Amino acid sequence: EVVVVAKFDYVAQQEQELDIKKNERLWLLDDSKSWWRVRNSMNKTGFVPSNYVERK
Repeated sequence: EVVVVAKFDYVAQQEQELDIKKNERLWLLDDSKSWWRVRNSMNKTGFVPSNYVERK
């Protein structure tokens, strides 16, 4: 499993996106396009932009 941390807040605009807060711990499901699929601490999933998260 790969953990990434949110660099910035992101507000979901589409049902398949995920709301994230800066410094939130996330798990990376798919990094093969510019929408990255992530999972949060409560096992909700969705897409966030690649530039919003990084491996610490």
